[PDB]
Amino acid sequence: QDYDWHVFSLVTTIFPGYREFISFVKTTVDNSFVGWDMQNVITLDTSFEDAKTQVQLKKIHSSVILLYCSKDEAVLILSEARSLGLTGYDFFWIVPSLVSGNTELIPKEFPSGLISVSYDDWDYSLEA
Amino acid sequence: QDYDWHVFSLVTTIFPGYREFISFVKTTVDNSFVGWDMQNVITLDTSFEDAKTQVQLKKIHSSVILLYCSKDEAVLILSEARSLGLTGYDFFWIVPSLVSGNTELIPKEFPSGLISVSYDDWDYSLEA
Repeated sequence: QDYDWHVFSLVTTIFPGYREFISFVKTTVDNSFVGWDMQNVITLDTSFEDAKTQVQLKKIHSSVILLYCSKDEAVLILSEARSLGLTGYDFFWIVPSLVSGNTELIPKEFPSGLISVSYDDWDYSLEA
Repeated sequence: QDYDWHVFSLVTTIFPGYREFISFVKTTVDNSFVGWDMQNVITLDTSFEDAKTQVQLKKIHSSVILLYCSKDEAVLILSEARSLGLTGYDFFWIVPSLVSGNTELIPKEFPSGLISVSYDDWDYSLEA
């Protein structure tokens, strides 16, 4: 909301905790007066099968995607979607802290520039 | 245009007459006022194994597809394209003669519903 991006479409794999995430994001959108244009949600029933996953990825007319999945699953999904043109100078992915794993293991399927919140690690030294 | 589809792509391959085919198509498109939407011109000519074919196949998103190939080239292209999903229930292929033979010798991998035009032999007999 702080950048005036009131439109998004999120895609979720079948990973523990998707129910709470989906329910919360559904409860917060309609209890807010910002006026979100929350578009279709996508749940990949079969992973990397392209039966319905491919058409599901194709039917994304928005620009901001709230992907939530595991690290390997996220890498695979980004690699698949890069060759579909869903990445560019205006294509904003945001992922939960789980995807933000190791601080020195950036894969080759990660586009240069993406936003993911995480717990403080650079500051708040262990002794403190 | 009689069915009012207008938007279409022009995926093809390397074969004699392809260049004049493309140029004539473009000139005929431009020299009228009905407003055809011209986009997604694909002229893959680098075998069928590299990433250029994959990205070219993924880029198209229209429902009207016009192909032009030579027999086995067309069948191989269609066998590759079916695995992407462009062969759903709302897509058309209007291949020009080429894969028509002189009988009902369609290849087994030709799915169904292929629109085509050809010379008449049943309303015109050799005796006439």
